[PDB]
Amino acid sequence: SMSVKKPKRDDSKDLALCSMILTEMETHEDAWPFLLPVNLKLVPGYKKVIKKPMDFSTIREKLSSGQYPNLETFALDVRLVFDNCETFNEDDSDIGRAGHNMRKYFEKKWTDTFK
Repeated sequence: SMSVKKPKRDDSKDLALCSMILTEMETHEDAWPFLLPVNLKLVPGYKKVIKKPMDFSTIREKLSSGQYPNLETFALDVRLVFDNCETFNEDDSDIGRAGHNMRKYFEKKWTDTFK
């Protein structure tokens, strides 16, 4: 509250550390469905159904241009990528499996780096 603060957690390295994680996700072999924005002219249903499209290249551009105010807003956009994937893709498909694998990979790196 006013003039009552918990001790200052060091956040000076968060930007660098989120960038490293994002690099690791970009280079994973199962990243291919997520590297670029879904082409809304060429994929029927996507535009109407997925209210907030997100992909790794869009996260990279936001990160590089100071559009994440803190590490939680970064994790929210990564998780949105995988939540979108589950909304549009069956679990038993290559893309559906890719999303599960990438979410797992991310959540471990997130915990190991920050928690």
